[PDB]
Amino acid sequence: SLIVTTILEEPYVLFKLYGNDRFEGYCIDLLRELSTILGFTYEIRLVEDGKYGAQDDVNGQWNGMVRELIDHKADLAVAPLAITYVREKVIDFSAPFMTLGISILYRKGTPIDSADDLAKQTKIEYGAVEDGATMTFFKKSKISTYDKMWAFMSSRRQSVLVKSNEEGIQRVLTSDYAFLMESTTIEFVTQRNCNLTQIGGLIDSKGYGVGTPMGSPYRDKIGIAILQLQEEGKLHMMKEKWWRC
Amino acid sequence: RSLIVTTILEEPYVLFKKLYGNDRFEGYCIDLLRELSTILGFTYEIRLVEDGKYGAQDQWNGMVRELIDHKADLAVAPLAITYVREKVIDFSAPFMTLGISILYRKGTPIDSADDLAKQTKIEYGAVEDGATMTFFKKSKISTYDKMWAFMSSRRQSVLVKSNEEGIQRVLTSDYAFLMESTTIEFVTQRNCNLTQIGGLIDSKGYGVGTPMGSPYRDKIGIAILQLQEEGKLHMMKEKWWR
Ligand SMILES: C=C(C)[C@H]1CN[C@H](C(=O)O)[C@H]1CC(=O)O
Ligand SMILES: C=C(C)[C@H]1CN[C@H](C(=O)O)[C@H]1CC(=O)O
Ligand code: NA
Ligand code: NA
Repeated sequence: SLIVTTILEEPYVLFKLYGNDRFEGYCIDLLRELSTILGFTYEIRLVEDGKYGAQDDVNGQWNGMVRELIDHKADLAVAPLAITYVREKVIDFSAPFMTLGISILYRKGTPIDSADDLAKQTKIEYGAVEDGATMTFFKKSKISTYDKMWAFMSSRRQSVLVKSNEEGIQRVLTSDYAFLMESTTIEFVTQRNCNLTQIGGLIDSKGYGVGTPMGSPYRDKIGIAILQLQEEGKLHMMKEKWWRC
Repeated sequence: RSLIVTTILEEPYVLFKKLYGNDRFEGYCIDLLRELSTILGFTYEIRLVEDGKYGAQDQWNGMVRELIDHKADLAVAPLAITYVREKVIDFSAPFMTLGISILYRKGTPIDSADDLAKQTKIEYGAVEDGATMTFFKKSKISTYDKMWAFMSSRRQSVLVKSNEEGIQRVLTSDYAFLMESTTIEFVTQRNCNLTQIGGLIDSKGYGVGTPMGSPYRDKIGIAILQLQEEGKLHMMKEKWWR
């Protein structure tokens, strides 16, 4: 039986009881499909510290699901966990089951048109989920524009970084603020808020993948089952199902 | 030890420079190989796959077979990451994302794959035994199953040996070519009378291939992720797609 770590994020994982019946969502459907294909059984556990996976700056310790895998406290991570260089250095990822990018969530009708338009001003504050792949992207970026956006963010950190996608969306809906956010979530959000839009194109390019501890014999099997799910159009069906202004 | 890298000629991924050894070659994949070489600290010799194939099971052939038998350490090419290939070799994280789509002439009523499947006047096909054809052959999706029904009975007349043969087919007859969206994009920039019909029919990536169990898999994956996040892969694509 596999211990599966995960986290609540709509519509990937949400509360529907006891055990695995507690949950539903894209990632739950995916987990089910993989289970069927590979013939394993599993117990789902929500990550204890409510984190995704970042390395702390003072000490070199990892948190979240990543840490969970690193420590072998979980066999798999199934969540909208971005596949990043930093993370890929300490755990293994399956082939991606979803492709996305960082982008801008904002109100419609403004002249803000791209990351650059944001970066060269201070009237409109902007931000990201604290210690998520996105913020980490801006923090590690050596691209002038994004480096400057990180200077701005890090200097105004206390009031422009947030603890969740929902908090950020609320920030956009209750103040002059632009939320650097993952595009799939954006797409989900703008279906439900008619005055929210994606500003500009995709700032980068990444995938969501299943996480395994480094050197896990399940990374490959899982990657293969995911590839299969993609080829037979299952993942697209799960997308339509969970995403359907 | 210098690594042996298997690849294959395909514009603009790998082409003969207009020389000896690695100097003979240029392209997006050669640039990529150079970046990987710098990041991971290795030297290499580039070799074109003898049988000139990517990799299909009849026994495997092409670059996949080269990897399986340890005749090469890496495959760097526009090699689609697929279920069937992944069961026998290891792919790095993808350096490019794409999908099967349709290359056809402009100005027709054809707007989708289903538009092709439901008629017979316009013929259509794909590279034989490549990832695209294999996609259709194995598909349970009604439209794609029908297109495959069409194609398998006409294997000799609608299937081609290369993207190039397919493009000339599109240009010289009433024919639609099922092809990879990145190559379609490369092509529609040089023949303004050609176009993509519809959107992407599936989703896949190209990855660097390594023999199953190779310790280079992870390091290469990490380098590709690094290249992606600093914008280098995108710059390489802009460079070669214009
Ligand atoms: C839901 C948030 C906290 C997570 C989900 N994916 C990103 C991650 O893998 O860290 C984070 C969002 C982001 O940073 O844009
Ligand atoms: C150049 C062609 C023969 C290759 C390239 N990628 C696909 C592959 O990985 O097999 C093939 C094309 C295709 O199948 O549409
Ligand atoms: Na890893
Ligand atoms: Na594999």
